[PDB]
Amino acid sequence: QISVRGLAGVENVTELKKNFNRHLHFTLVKDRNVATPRDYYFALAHTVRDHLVGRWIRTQQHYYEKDPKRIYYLSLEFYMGRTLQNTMVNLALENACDEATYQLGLDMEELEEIEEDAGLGNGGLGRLAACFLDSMATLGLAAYGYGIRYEFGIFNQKICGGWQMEEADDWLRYGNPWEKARPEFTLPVHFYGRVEHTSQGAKWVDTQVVLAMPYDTPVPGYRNNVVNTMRLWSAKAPNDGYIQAVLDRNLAENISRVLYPNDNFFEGKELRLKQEYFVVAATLQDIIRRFKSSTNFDAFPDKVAIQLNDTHPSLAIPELMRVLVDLERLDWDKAWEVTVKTCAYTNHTVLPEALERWPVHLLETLLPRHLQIIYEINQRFLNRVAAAFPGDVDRLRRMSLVEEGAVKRINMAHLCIAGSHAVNGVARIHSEILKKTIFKDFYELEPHKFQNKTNGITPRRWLVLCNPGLAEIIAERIGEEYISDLDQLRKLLSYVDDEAFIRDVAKVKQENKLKFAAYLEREYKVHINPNSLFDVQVKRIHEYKRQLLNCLHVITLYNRIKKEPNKFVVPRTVMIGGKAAPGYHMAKMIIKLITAIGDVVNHDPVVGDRLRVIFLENYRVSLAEKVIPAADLSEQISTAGTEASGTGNMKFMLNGALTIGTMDGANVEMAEEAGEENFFIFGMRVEDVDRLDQRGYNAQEYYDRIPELRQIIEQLSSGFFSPKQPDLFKDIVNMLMHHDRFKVFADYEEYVKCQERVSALYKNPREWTRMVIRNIATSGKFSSDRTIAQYAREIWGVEPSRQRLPA
Amino acid sequence: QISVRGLAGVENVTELKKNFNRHLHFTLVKDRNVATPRDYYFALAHTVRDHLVGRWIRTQQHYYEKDPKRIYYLSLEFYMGRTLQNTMVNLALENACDEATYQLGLDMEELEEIEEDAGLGNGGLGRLAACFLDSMATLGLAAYGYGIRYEFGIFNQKICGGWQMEEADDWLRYGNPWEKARPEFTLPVHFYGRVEHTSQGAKWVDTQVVLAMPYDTPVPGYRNNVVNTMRLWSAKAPNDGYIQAVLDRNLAENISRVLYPNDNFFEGKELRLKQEYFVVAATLQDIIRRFKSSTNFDAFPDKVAIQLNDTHPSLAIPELMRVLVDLERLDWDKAWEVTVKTCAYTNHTVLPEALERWPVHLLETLLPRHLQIIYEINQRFLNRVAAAFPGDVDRLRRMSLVEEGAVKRINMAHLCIAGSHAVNGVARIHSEILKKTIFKDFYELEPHKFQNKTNGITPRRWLVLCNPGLAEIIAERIGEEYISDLDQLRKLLSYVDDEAFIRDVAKVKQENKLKFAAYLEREYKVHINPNSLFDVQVKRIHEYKRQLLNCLHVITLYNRIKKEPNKFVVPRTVMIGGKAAPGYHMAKMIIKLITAIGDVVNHDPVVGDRLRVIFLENYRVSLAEKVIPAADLSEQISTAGTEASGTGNMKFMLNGALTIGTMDGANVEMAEEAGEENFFIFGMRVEDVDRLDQRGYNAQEYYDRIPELRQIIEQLSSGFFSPKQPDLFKDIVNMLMHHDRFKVFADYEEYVKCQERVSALYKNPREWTRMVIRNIATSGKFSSDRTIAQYAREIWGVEPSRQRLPA
Ligand SMILES: O=c1[nH]c(=O)n([C@@H]2O[C@H](CO)[C@@H](O)[C@H](O)[C@H]2O)cc1F
Ligand SMILES: O=c1[nH]c(=O)n([C@@H]2O[C@H](CO)[C@@H](O)[C@H](O)[C@H]2O)cc1F
Repeated sequence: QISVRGLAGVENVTELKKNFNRHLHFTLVKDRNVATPRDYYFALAHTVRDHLVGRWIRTQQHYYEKDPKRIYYLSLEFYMGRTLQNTMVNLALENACDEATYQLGLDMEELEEIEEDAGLGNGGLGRLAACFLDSMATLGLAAYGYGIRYEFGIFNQKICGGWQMEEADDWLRYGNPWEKARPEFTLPVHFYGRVEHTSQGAKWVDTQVVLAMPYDTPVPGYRNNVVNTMRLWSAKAPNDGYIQAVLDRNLAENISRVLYPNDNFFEGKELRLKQEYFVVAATLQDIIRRFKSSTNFDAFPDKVAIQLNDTHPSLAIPELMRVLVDLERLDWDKAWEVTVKTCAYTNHTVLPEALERWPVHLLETLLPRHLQIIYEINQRFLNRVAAAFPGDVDRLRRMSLVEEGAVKRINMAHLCIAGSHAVNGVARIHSEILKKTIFKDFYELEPHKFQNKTNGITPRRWLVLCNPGLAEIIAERIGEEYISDLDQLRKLLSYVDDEAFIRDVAKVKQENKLKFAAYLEREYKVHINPNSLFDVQVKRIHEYKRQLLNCLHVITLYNRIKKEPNKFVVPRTVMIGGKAAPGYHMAKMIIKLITAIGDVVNHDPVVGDRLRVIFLENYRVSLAEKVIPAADLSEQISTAGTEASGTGNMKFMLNGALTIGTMDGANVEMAEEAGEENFFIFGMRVEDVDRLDQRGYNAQEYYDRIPELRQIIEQLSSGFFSPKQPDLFKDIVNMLMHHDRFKVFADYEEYVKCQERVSALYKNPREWTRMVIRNIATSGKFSSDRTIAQYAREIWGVEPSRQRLPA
Repeated sequence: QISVRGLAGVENVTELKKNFNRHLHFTLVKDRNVATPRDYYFALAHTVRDHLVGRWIRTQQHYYEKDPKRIYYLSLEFYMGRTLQNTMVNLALENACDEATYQLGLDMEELEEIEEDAGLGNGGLGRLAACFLDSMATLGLAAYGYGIRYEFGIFNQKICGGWQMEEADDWLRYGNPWEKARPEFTLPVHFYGRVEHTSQGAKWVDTQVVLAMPYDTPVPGYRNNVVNTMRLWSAKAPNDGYIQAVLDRNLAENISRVLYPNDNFFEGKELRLKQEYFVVAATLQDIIRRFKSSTNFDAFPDKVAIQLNDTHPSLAIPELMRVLVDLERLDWDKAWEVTVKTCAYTNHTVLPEALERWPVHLLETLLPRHLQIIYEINQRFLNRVAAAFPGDVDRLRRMSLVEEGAVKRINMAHLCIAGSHAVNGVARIHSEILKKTIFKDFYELEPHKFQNKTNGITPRRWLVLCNPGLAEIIAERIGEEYISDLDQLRKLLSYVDDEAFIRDVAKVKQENKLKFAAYLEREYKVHINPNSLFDVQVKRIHEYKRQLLNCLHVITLYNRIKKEPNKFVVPRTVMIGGKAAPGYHMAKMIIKLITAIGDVVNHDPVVGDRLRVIFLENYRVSLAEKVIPAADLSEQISTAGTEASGTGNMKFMLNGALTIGTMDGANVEMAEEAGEENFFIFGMRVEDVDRLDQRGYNAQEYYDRIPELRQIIEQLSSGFFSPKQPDLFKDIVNMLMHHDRFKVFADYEEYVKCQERVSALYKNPREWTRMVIRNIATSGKFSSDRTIAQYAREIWGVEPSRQRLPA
């Protein structure tokens, strides 16, 4: 049907069909008369998977022969989403499978909706890991994703009377056709025990053994016949009341049972620390094993790169020391040189509550050898500080990996900087903040370690896959090469005055909005006007992200309609979606406020279809693939300095939404690429927030001087949005008034005014669309292909390659 | 190579080979250079499984069309063993696969050794279920095995310093290629709650829900293209600290985690009762569902047969009442008629400690509605007794399903008799004992319910599969038809004086003994003379089975050698094997005694290679397939009246071992078939045991009057077999002397003397072999094909059929 979805060869369609029937019969053990759509999805999934394995086997053997440097991406999160369409896209099978299934009398699109998301992550950090693997494979890097195969991913979100309800995400109920269990590569991981000192060194003894069993998932590059591997570890009990002893095996296997659902919040639970060690211990053994199959650890760093996705796998550092010193008997200094040269650290946040700070009493019990190694790392590190800044005792307490207090803690960030040759932030403003604020001391000591690597998203999933209409019209004008070289979108800049392109861009947007409006009605009985502006904020619910600021605007528009009902307003559908961490009380209250606003606004007859507020339930990767292409306005309104980068922002820029946002994270670079005129910037810059903090933030001041704001607060307090529970929202008002760490009132005025400028441009479809084109055309920098090329050249020391392997 | 293993067609071998390579590549994702033997086994297993599915699908559809009466075999145990060779045998693929793998440069036999046993049973009762499914399929019955898919089967037995050690049997570590998960047929099972009474009837409410997910395993008939189904249920938590709530899902799923390892011993644990209800509830829903796809329950019994394998699924009876009365709203009497006409009960033991007697307080909490139904069943039943035997109040307490006492108990056997149209024992002597002793009352009330169905074993696994040499030489003389009509072995009786047959029978036995001797050395470093008589006792360790009697004989031979070293004795290798239930202290002591005897006897230089005592570790189905064909002497020495049938006994008769045994269980019928002259019978009959009990059993009497016995006891007490722990065996001696329920001393004299008659016949190879031939020739009755034909015609009301379905 459409050009970018590849060829439907006569030979190929016939082959796809007969293999589909072979799998329905032999793999699923069904005939055409009893098969349900789920059987059909599985038969297709098994058919497409057959096209991978040849390439998978060839790619792994090719690395064995050429022995290139290997990249190891360690992450507790891999937010993968669905695999089927992504695989078809990267293999050029999409039209072929469309044809093949059509001739069998099936709809491939309704088959794709049966696949469960692999929701093995929380949000941005997890999804960055997924975009990264795709880009690494597309760039021919000999790269491995390593993580935990969680039995339960992020919870499924239900809304009940406006409140979030959590359900276990049982994503493996029906099997996962994409993975291959490799029980033959199972490895022991140790916990507890004690340290013995002998003549020939320290010995870690009397340990509890948990087995790590690997599952391999293929990761295909874009049309280059490279298939890399994501290896995920599962916890298994070793084989040594009888009944009770058998039942208690589930204690050891609980390690890989469930993903922790905090995003941007640290929780010091033991099961979490076990998870962190488990992935690090099993992975390092695998890494070392692979290195020995090609005595001499001097070359280790020329053969191995280990990237740490936040501090979650920070134990990689003392684990590598442990193996090198205790088991391989290298001296301390030589082992330490290998370690630093091997490891690199990526920071994703500056929020203090998000940083991992592990109680010494936990590490002592669980990992007594690792604590000793850490104390020694600390002593030697602090001796370098003392030597470089003599007499500066304050520096020494600030820089210590050990934080003193009523409970002693290890600062895992400090550990990562000390044991890594490179530390990077994820956007230029965020990397600057690291050097000026929380890592200033470390930067002054080792300025060469600090780098920027601005985040990116994959144009395969985030354009070609979710938005075939837009990719198609682009390909008509400029060709197909941009899919793996997103800088070429800049050519689109010569079509900004082209009348036919303007209509085509606007046509695709209208189509996406129609389709999504129909999805809202069918799957959720929700009833929206597709001619309204689609105002969307989707991301995890967190105070720093300021869904509340969005809420206040929404209430302002409603109060403006009620004051002057017969006046023209540009109609909006305001959509807010995201999950709250189960124990984050405020976050849960925010969700309830949003639905409470919808209860009132959506059933007011005076409003009409001019204002709708929808809470988008169970936001996840596969929902983002649907709502992003449908969006007109992208909301990125975090208090300046708090959002390290953002990646949703890039997804929307790429898909023809305009951005309203603060000068925060990657927003700064997007606006710089598109031109500030083509972006709706508002609010405090980082410098302004700083000024407000020195002086003191008094929210009362904004309440006294802004009648429209006062009215909103009065409505919240008086029970206007909760008639049965008049005092339901007193926590929010109290917080907004007395301890708002994120200064929601300070940006309110400039936000509302900036929002009027958006409504104004939207009244002029032609000028709206030309601004869209200028965004899309300059979104090229935000390809994860660019990001990974920079990691490769500036951190890992490997050259990317766009060359095809043969089939 | 050999005729009974089928054709190796040129077309077939070429096809098997290319499918093997397809699975190695696409299913296992390996190339010929990295594959291990386990990969090779899996590729073969996936290839052979492809030949089943066509037939599997056709068989299930054929039943849908013809709508025959369905047989439902309910069992908590299915002792399956390995599936690969059995599948090849039943499909005639064995030579073809042998050729195909050979040409690929593989040894099929070493590939077969990689398959784990499905050890989903304890011993005899579990294995009878497995033989039954094979026979049902071979006889074209529309039959379903229903049970629990245990995550851990019977424990793996390790011997450490002579003591049993238990290891979790993790049989699914590497996957099970034979099963097909059917998550689409998942069903809710209820526990706890309470009973509400309304106007329209009783309602069971506030229940905990556990989900039952089915796994289908194919069961192929012998060369008839029938493939039936064994459906096994797995426990799953429903989807509704967050972390802790997710972790606690393992509480509900524990139901199907582990098989209880007691054989012939009841343990009243709650997890066991949950297991029993779970299989019964999920199965009955499936049964009822299937019946509705073809309102009117009058025809239910013409469409459904439910067989209860012991009392383990006795809850089938009140569950069926519950559904029929509470959910389908039929009146009590009509529902009860349907129930009785549907259900039938098989008893497997008369040992009082083995009978299930469930505390009312457990049933009350766990299954409060079922208890009410049981009380009502009891009341109405006792009214029929009272009416038939007026004034007999004693009968009424004896017959009650409710046993009075300090703790009230439900007698599950009494329930099964009341709710069943047929009750059967498993050998003629056992069925007679039921009518005269423990079920006398019930027999007097309803004499027509009581039947015999003498057990059998499948000649496919138990001859063709494990003993291809013997099957081959039989097929040479009499053809192949006997494999599915074992009565034809009677033709062999005209070869008893044939010189060539005599040499061939003896040749096969020598070959089996050589092979097994080499297995003992390779896998266990054990060092035996293959020219010695192979004296084997293999079965679970239980006092009633009298491994101890065997022990005393062994010690007697040793003391006879030491007394007169230079005298000729027929050399023996005495092999004893079996598992002990983990909490059965005595049973564990017996294992230690056996190895203690081996420690002394095996390293005495005066003994030479004249007497060896070996403990066969980890006895299980796949070990029985090896040792049975190698046996000369089969030991079946249970105290008369205690072994209901036995089935090992039949395995040995079939494979050319002679039997030494008591007139117990099926021993009586075997000796009757072969002629008493061709059997080594000894010891008390049932009548003699009875006489001894009336008088009182005083073991002291045998100790005073038999010097050889006194010497053994003195040796046991003085520490002759335990020099470091002189008093190690005082529990055994104490038991033997003061409270031996099984009268080991009473049979000792006649046992020893009968054992001398065996040594005598063994000195004359020609006459030994002719007696073997007379056993093999009359072992036909003991085919499970005969057994099932009798169940079908006399209990289920269906006609067996030997006719082939088409391929
Ligand atoms: O716990 C975290 N979870 C999370 O998703 N991140 C995000 O990581 C993303 C990837 O770098 C950033 O774009 C984003 O600004 C940042 O909040 C940062 C964390 F620290
Ligand atoms: O718990 C039991 N386990 C067991 O294996 N059985 C056996 O069941 C076999 C099958 O009927 C009989 O041959 C045998 O005599 C009998 O002991 C009987 C029981 F009651």
